[PDB]
Amino acid sequence: SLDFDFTMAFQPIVNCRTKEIFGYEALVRGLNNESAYSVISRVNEDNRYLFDQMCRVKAIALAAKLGLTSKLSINFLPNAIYVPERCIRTTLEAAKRYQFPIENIMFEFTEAERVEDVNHIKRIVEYYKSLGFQTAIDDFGSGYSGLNLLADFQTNIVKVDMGLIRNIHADQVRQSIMKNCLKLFSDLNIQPLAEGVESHAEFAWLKAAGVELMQGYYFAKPGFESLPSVNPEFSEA
Amino acid sequence: SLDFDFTMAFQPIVNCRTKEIFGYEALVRGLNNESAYSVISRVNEDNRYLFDQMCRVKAIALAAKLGLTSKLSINFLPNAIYVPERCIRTTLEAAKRYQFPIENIMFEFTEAERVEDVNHIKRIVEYYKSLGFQTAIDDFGSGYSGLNLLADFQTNIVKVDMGLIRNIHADQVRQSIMKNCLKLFSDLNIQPLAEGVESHAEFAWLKAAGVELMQGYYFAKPGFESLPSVNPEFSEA
Ligand SMILES: O=c1nc[nH]c2c1ncn2[C@@H]1O[C@H]2COP(=O)(O)O[C@@H]3[C@H](O)[C@H](n4cnc5c(=O)nc[nH]c54)O[C@@H]3COP(=O)(O)O[C@@H]2[C@@H]1O
Ligand SMILES: O=c1nc[nH]c2c1ncn2[C@@H]1O[C@H]2COP(=O)(O)O[C@@H]3[C@H](O)[C@H](n4cnc5c(=O)nc[nH]c54)O[C@@H]3COP(=O)(O)O[C@@H]2[C@@H]1O
Ligand SMILES: [Ca+2]
Ligand SMILES: [Ca+2]
Ligand SMILES: [Ca+2]
Ligand SMILES: [Ca+2]
Repeated sequence: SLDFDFTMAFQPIVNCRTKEIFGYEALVRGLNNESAYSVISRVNEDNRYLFDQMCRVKAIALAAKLGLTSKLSINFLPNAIYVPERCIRTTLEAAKRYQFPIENIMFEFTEAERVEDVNHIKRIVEYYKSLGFQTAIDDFGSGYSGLNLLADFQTNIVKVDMGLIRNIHADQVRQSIMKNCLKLFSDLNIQPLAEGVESHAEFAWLKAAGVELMQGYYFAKPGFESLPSVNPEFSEA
Repeated sequence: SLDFDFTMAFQPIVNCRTKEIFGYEALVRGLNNESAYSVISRVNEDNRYLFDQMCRVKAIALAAKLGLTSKLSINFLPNAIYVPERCIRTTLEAAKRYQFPIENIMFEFTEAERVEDVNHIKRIVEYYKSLGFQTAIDDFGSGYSGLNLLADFQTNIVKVDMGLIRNIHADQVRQSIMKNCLKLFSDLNIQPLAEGVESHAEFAWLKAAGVELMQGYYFAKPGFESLPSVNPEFSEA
């Protein structure tokens, strides 16, 4: 091992149908709640492996210590894809010691560099799948993560990038994109998740369109080393 | 200025509904028909502007020389910096001197790098549209160019990346992507173009799916300094 230290924040994912917590996304934070990028910008090429392992262990240990009983979603470091199909060992043992079933752990994948890897990320997604992990395509529709990923493999979940959601209630173009992507997701039996929801107007539009899993400041900011509670305003029913 | 020289190849775009030629895409070649990548890899940052200009004029002058009477589609260099809206003068002047109507010239845009200065490509696209040029999103559904582009601006055409077309007659995931993307394109009144069509089987499925404009080796490989004719096999089927 370790060169610098950091901890985790947690942001709830809500099932807007049932009003229950689907899970929490783990997000790296500095020890004084500094930004994730501030932490990751300290990550270089010799850091990729060890930082990735600390990330998984810190999130799992803190989720366990906090008593999380729903799912834990961890960001997969995108350039940690050096084909080491046994470096998942550190993860499985971390889950064992913390009595956290692998099936309650979801890994979020993003393409970060255009170099039509697919098979490279696909080998990982299907391998993680074979171990019992849940998987998600993250930032779908943010330029990098796109249809090319969905053509060669399908995850349990697709997190729609928040740029596509912003002000969707007033944006007929964004409205058409989402409707046809939801029909696509349903055709591929993939569960959608609307990310970055900021206002009642977005949430209300996303919910009528059929999105159940949602995430964003409207429900709760991330909580430093905590499991935030959810705004009761949406859950009025 | 320039340091090296090059010329153009041309590949027909067919409208399978009208069975007519839509136009040709210009594709860079070495002076002895070397590959586009071999030529383009010679471009650095002090080359970008002048090479981008040389490309446009050579395509317009040679299409004129060859007697091209349909549309001319020119690849917009993805790293064509923050060029002001007055470097378009060279383009307009070449079109005029060669009596090539501006409305018969289409520019193809790809995202490449930096995912969030999509407001910049929007300014360029809307500026070119205002002058009368046709515009297209190239490589749609591959690594870089995706839904984020369609969310903030709409071009005349979207060229669906050939990775999504390959084997589409037998690939239910790809069939699902295209089906839902065609309905999206139609909602945005965007004309789709299926790129890289290689077999009768692919062409037949895309055509039954409603695609009119297509491009690929099935119809004709690019012609060095020439305008290829198109395989009569599609004009029957
Ligand atoms: O309503 C909202 N309106 C606006 N913004 C909202 C709303 N709701 C949430 N957000 C925000 O969405 C981001 C998290 O989602 P994302 O994964 O797409 O972004 C990246 C990526 O994950 C990476 N990263 C982070 N941690 C790790 C890690 O442990 N291992 C590997 N990579 C890691 O750096 C993240 C950006 O840093 P963050 O600031 O920490 O988080 C933001 C913030 O919470
Ligand atoms: O059925 C098929 N099966 C298989 N392959 C098929 C089929 N049909 C077509 N092809 C191929 O598809 C590509 C053309 O389209 P694309 O734009 O996506 O490709 C890039 C890019 O645009 C850029 N480039 C090229 N010229 C310029 C330029 O003037 N200014 C700026 N950038 C320029 O380098 C191009 C690659 O060079 P190429 O090898 O010549 O072209 C290929 C080839 O012909
Ligand atoms: Ca994420
Ligand atoms: Ca995300
Ligand atoms: Ca092109
Ligand atoms: Ca292309």
